[PDB]
Amino acid sequence: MSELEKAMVALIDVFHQYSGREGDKHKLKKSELKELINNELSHFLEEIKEQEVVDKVMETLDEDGDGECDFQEFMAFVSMVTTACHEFFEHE
Amino acid sequence: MSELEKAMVALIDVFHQYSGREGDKHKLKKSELKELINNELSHFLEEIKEQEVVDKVMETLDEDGDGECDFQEFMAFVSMVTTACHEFFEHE
Repeated sequence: MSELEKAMVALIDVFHQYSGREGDKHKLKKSELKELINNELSHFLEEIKEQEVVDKVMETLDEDGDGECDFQEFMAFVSMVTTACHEFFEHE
Repeated sequence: MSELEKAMVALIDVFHQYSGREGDKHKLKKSELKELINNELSHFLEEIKEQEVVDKVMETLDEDGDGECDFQEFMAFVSMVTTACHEFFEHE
């Protein structure tokens, strides 16, 4: 019930919004996952510095090597890109 | 600016709320991280089923083996516990 829970459920709210047309399976492809980064991580793109960290992400996604990326892989790639900005707390 | 961004910043808002007394370093200990699970993941605890997945988490945290857990390790342990409930979308 804390403010965080409100946002925890939101994450599902938005992850389902994109995959609500069928949701038949429970897997996401890198090609569609990237597009999600273009409209979901485009705002933080300004507050980043280790451009070389994001550079390896766009190469790690393109190098899915698995044919299908699950939600666990989305919560990780989302963290690296967010944590990529060392000391994000210093918002300025 | 999407509803998700609002929650992305919230995550930082709450992660900083606990570590605002000093924030001198940027590391979190497992002993204090666990306590965060007791007041941050206690709500979803009801919507879980793979009790054996959470069981290994409480053992993985206690087995930090690293002396200090960073924020990247918190976004991962938080995902497994959340994703532990296979098909969380089926909220009922």
